Amino acid sequence: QIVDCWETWSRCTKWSQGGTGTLWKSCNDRCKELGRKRGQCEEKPSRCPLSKKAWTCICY
Repeated sequence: QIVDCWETWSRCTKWSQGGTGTLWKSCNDRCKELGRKRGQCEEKPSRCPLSKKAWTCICY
């Protein structure tokens, strides 16, 4: 949830952070940080430093 931006569904679910840093932990843990069950890559540029892509795992 905190800092995640990709283009392909498989990308935001496995990685996180533009350029791939060290705090990805997949969409699973990246959503566990907010106490959510799962996450789906939605087109939300509100959290995407790369607006050309605008794909990020939305925690549900």
